This record gives sequence, structure tokens and C-alpha cells, in this order.
Amino acid sequence: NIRPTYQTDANGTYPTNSWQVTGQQNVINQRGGDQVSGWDNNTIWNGDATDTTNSYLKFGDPNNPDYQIRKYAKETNTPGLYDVYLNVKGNKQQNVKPVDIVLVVDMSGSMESWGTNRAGAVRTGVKNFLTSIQNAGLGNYVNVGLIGFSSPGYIGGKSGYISVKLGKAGNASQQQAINGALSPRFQGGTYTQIGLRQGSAMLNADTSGNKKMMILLTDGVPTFSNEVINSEWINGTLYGTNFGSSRDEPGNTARLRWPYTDSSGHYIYDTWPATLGEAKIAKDSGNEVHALGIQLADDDHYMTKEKIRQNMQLITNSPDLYEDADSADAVEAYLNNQAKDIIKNFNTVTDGTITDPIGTQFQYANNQATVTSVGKQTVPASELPSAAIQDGQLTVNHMNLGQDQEVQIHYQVRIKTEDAGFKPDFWYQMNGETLLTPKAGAAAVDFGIPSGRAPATTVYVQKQWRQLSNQSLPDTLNVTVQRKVADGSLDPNWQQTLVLKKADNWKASFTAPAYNNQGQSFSYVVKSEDASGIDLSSFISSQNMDQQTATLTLTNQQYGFQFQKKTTDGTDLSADQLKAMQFNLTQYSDNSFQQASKTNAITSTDLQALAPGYYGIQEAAAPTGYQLDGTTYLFQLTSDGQWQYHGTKDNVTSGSVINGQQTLNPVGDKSDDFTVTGDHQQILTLTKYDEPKPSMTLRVIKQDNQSQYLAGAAFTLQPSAGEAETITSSATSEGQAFATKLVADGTYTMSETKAPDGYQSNPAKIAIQVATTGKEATVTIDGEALKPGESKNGYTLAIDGSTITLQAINQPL
Ligand SMILES: [Cl-]
Ligand SMILES: [Cl-]
Ligand SMILES: [Mg+2]
Repeated sequence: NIRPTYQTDANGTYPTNSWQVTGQQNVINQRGGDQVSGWDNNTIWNGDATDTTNSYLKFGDPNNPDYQIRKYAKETNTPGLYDVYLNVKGNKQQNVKPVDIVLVVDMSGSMESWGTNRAGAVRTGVKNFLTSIQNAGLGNYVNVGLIGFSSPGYIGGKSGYISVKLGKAGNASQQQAINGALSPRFQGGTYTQIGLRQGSAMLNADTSGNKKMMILLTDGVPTFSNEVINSEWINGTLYGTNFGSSRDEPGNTARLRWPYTDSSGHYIYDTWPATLGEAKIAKDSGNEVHALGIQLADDDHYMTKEKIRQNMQLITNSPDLYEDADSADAVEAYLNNQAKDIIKNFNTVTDGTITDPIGTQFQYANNQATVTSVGKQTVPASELPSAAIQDGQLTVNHMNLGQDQEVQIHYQVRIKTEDAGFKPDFWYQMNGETLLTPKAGAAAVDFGIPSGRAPATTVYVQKQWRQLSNQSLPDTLNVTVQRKVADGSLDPNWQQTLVLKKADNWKASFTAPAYNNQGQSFSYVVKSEDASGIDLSSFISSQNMDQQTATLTLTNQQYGFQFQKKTTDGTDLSADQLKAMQFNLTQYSDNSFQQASKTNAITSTDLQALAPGYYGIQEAAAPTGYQLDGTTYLFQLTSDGQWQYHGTKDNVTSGSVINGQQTLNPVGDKSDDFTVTGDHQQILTLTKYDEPKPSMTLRVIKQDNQSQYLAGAAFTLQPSAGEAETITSSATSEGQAFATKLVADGTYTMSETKAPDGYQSNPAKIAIQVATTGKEATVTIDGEALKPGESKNGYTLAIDGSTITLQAINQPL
């Protein structure tokens, strides 16, 4: 009926009948209840640990339960860290067998000499003892009787004792009688034997099965006893076992004036064998004997108070059921503690235990389990249970709880979010089966187990591509996310694989616990080795975890090399000239630049992706019409993306950092350069200069039929590549040059466009193939060979080093 039940569903395992701590969402607790109405209706309250009314499971009478228990948890200000509280309230048992007490009070005169009101102490002690039991509501559970003793002739006439029959300590008339009987002035001898005998006889009258207890209050020296007939030695003390109706009556001392030998052949010289003997008969019959020695004094010259104490310790069932009282207050105190001991005997919780194993998904935050009284009636620290955490279990031992007594145990647990298989937004039980055993042999009852959970948080993973301008990206890239746990170590079991997509702006997300085993933010790291769409060798990766945006960014920075070709003479290079031109990029195994590992061609229009490594760049062939500078410039891309200049193959250096610009070897008037290029200094640009090869000039001299320099004849030069140019002849020996220089390998054709007014036109096509060296040239007139010094179709060829001279003779109309 109030055995807690749990649901298991997608949300985890939690109490079917639950309540929430006001303003907390990640703890859930078991509602209270009773055996009549079942579960209480109280589904949310503040969780204040000082509360002693809410969400208790109540056993027995709902209106006055035997015990009530409560287990609940509450989140602290540290995420994942929970306070757990166990409360147990006890009671006095009901409808169980009463206790039978006989007070046996030495009412001898001896007890009215220190100047101490011993009689007065006993009377108030006994009046209080009785009202204490009534005040505790055990009036009907405790039968009290009285045997007061003196000597025959002083109290009870010949008997030497008075009695009040057993009756309820709660009954007004029974209190009148016991207090009445003690009210007289104490007077007479000390017939301790008759007190014990008659106390025992009163406890043994009714065959009740009740607990039978006797409390002897005396100053300790019996002066009257029955004749010992038989006796035994037991543990070095003589005990009478059989008594005569005749009495030993020393009167003012234990010592007999006339010692005798009994029928057991033992020497009887004092009242102790009879007194101890009667105590033994009473205990052997089942009676519990408590005794108080009140201000014990030496017995005249016969026996020290120390030996008297040792004899009184043999009267009780064990020596610790004997106490001394030094004073009147100590008498009242002893009787008040005996009243407390009888009340405690009715506890619903008596050496109760709690077993509370921690839940799988939780660990103790520390090994402190703290114990506190919190009932209207204090549990003294000597009665508080002990609580210890050992090997995954909280244990509470020695719980003693009566009416209005309650204890609270406090401990703390943390949810383990780092365990493999941990689910966020999922209820985990903080405890295994949690049991109170109220007393030895009783059936255990179940505390309600609370559940905890850790919220999910979304973590974003962003790839920042910084590829070269000429680099295509794959559509997708596989990244693996890993985490550092609370200890700061890389979680070797946890990984999360993500597929980042071009379509999705390279951003994906995963779900995870918002906090680690210490309630702090997880530290994420991310790697890719996904080279299925792109070689990652040319990329240097950085990563950052921004906690504020919950974004792990992986930055892929690509590095490259390129070159630009220039001419010392300032001419632009044509598509056709760049075709002839060949640059090689060589990778080297190490910083000695000796063993080429790899080589590949590279063009002025390439931007080649480079991995960190050692490289060289060399012109293998110049652009058509330029000189080969075969210098090999040596450089390095370091692992951190720095550029270093390592000199030439002729002159290898240990490397200098390229800071923006590095000047290299001079080419004529200009200098080759390295520059660092790109928004992230990711490109090394070689500027390479080329010196031109020697060029050739074409001159025309015009003349008459009559050998006289003829002016205003227009000739045109047509490059096989480039614009036509037209010169008009001069009436001078020097003649006229074309402006167009005839560069190496170039193919040219010249013809007379306009003839001079008065002379006929010459339609001959003159072909000039300038050699690769740019120093010599082959000339054909009309597709036929024309050597220097010879003439054809009006033209004479003279070649003077780099100057070609065509002498054209003109014929009249
Ligand atoms: Cl013996
Ligand atoms: Cl960017
Ligand atoms: Mg006495």
C-alpha cells in the first residue's frame, strides 16, 4: 500500500507517485502516504531539510504511527551535486506486555544520619519516577510495587517489611499508596534479605510473562538475615542457598558476634552470604536486579566501603546494574534515568538500522554522513545512531527512537555524466533498495528512492575552410569530436562522429550532458582525417572551443606557391612566349636540399597547394626571346605555416624567416623576390625576371636605275606574330630602320607596299627567320635562299652583325 513503486519509460526510472522541489527540474522524489488513505496528494514543496511534516511514509496508525520515514534529494547550487536526507521518527509501542517493577527501599534508621535527606531523596525520586512514566503515556504499560524494609518490630510488626501490591503507575490511587507507604520517618535495622525475598515474591506472583525488574535503594549494610543452613562458593564468594526461620541479628554491623558453621561446612561470620544468596535466588527465578548504594560508609571496623561496594555489585545481575549515589540529587537522578530506561524499552525503533546503497549512476561527493536529532524531544548524542559510507553503501546503526524523537541523516552524491552509455534528460535512481529495520527480527520497510538527471545541451561543430582561391571543396567531411573529462584527461571511450556538409554551411550539432562529473562544462576537441574528397596534406588545422556560443570551430588553412614572370626590358610576355617557358617545383626530403623526393612542372597561372616541407623553384626554359636564368631558389613551409628562404642550390642556408618580402639574386638591373601573399600569409609568390636575348634591326636603302638614293618608297614588315609597320625610304646612304626589333626565333616578311612616284612596283615577298640566339638570320626572296652579298628581284642582302640591310634598286615607269 505504501511500498514505493517506480515507472521506467523513455524518460528513465522515477517514482510513480512523485513530488518536485520548488524551482528544481532535475530531481524527483517519492510522495509520502499512510496504510489507510495511501499516497498523499503533495506533489511540490520547498525541500527545506528542517521540515518534519511533508512526504513521510507512515507505518501503523496513520494518526499516531509506530514510525514514519522519508528519503528525498534536492539539487545544490553545484550542477549534478545533490543533498540527500533520510528522516526516521519513532514512537512508544502500544498493545504490548507491561513491565513489572518492584521498588525495594531500605527504610532503616542508618539512612537518616553527612546530614543528607536520603529518605527525602527516595520519596521525591519515587514520586518523580511514577509521574515520568505517566507523562510518557506508559501509565498502563508499567506495574509498580513497593517493598519497604527495616527490622522485625519496627516496620510491618514481626515481618520487618511493608508492601504495596503491583498496580499501574498511571493509576492515581496506586501513586497515593506507594508515596503514602514511603511518607513515614524511616527507622530500624536493615533486613535486606526480606526486601529482596518479598520483592521477588511480588514479581513472581502473577505468571504474566512480563519483564520482572527489582530496584534496591539502600546504604548497603544488612544487619539482619536468615540463618544460613546450606551455602555454595561461586567465583570466590560464599552464597547461602537454604535458610532457616531463625535470624542472624547483629543489628548495627554485618559482622555476627557469634560466627557459626552451616550444614555445608562453610564459615558464616556476617549477613552477606544470606543477602547475596537471596539475590541469587531472585535472579535465578528471572528477576532483573538493579541496585543503588547511597553514600556507602565503612561498616564500623569490619569492612571498608570499597569491599561493601564489591558485595553490592554481586547483588545485581551484573556489576554495571549497580550504581553509587554520592548525594540526594544523584538519588533523584538515578531514579529518573531508571524511568527513562523503562520508557526506552517501549521504543518502536530499538537498534534500528538503515542500509542505503548508492545508485549505479551516482558517486558519494564525500564520505561524510551527518546525524542530527530534529524531533520535539531531543535524542541525546549518546543515543544518536552512527552513519558511515563504506564500499558504495551508507549504513546507519544503533537507532533508538521513542515518542517525538526523530533523526536526519545528510549526505551528498553526484551524477556521473562521463560514464559510457550515460543518457541526459534521463532519470537515474540515487539509491539501491533503502531499508529501515526498526528492531532485531522486524521486517524491513522501504524508503522511497529519488531520481536525478542531467540536462542535455546542444554543441555546434563548425568547419572554417580557408582553402586557396583555386581549391574545390568536397560536399561533406567526416570529423570526430572527443572530450576532456573533469580529471582533464581525454575520454578514451567517448567519441562523436559528425558529417559536416557544404549545403549546411559546414555546421552540424550533437546533444550531450551540459556538465561533467564535477558539474563543469565539457572541453571538446575535433579532428578530421576524411581525405576522400580532398588531400588535407596542404592544410594546417587549428581549433577553438568557444563556451559562450557552444561552438567548436575547426579552421583548415591551405598553403600554396605561385610565381609571376617579368622582363627586365618591361615588355609583357605573350601566351606563345609562356608556352616555351618551363618552371619545375622540386620537394626535398630534408633541409640539406640534396635528395629530390618529388618534382613537377608549374606555370605562371598555377597556384599549387603545398604541404609543410622543403622545396626548390627553377626556370628550366626561358620564354621565347629571353635568356635562361637556371638559379634554383630554396624555401620551406614550416609545420606552423611560416615561410623560410634557404638560398640557392649553389648556396644552401640554414634558413631565414621570410618577413613579407625577401630580395633574391639580381637579374640585369632588377632583382628576383619572394613575397608572402594572401589574407593569411598562406601563399609564397616568386617574382622571376628574365633578361632579353640580343635582337636584330632591319634597314632599307632605296636607289634609282642610275645609283642615286631614292626617297618616299613605302616598305612593310609583317611579324608572323605582332603588328605590321611601314617605313618610307630616305635619299641618304644611312637609309631608314624599322622600329620593330626582330627578336630570337621570330618569323618576319617584308614587301614594298607603295613604290616611289615615277618607278614600277616590286611585289617580291622577303622572309626573315631570326635564329634562336637572336644574333644571326636566314633570308629568302620569293621562298628562295638569299645569302649575304647576293641579290634577287631588285634586292641586295648585306648582314652587318645584328643589322640586316636590304638594298632595293627601283626601275623607271
Ligand atoms: Cl561449595
Ligand atoms: Cl574566414
Ligand atoms: Mg541501615
